[PDB]
Amino acid sequence: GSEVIVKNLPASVNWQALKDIFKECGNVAHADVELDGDGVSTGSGTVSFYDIKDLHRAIEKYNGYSIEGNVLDVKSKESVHNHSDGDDVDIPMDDSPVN
Repeated sequence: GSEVIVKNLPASVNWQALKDIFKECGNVAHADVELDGDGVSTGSGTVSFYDIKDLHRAIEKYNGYSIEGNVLDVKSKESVHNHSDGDDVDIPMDDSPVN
């Protein structure tokens, strides 16, 4: 897993303000947004983090906070590794006395 995505900021907040939501720590990484075909923006956008070391710290700090928009909510690209090997069955099982 790597990077984060913000999913509740409205089109009133945009890339150069989105930067400051994380650049307030006295450093900068990188971020972006993807406009609709009418040119109207989203607020909802992608953040490329400093490193995974500070991502997990920032994830608990800014999820539920608000800056130039709504309450903001934060997600990540996650991973897939769980498999399926035949982990369940559909047959009876018991032991009764008999001679």
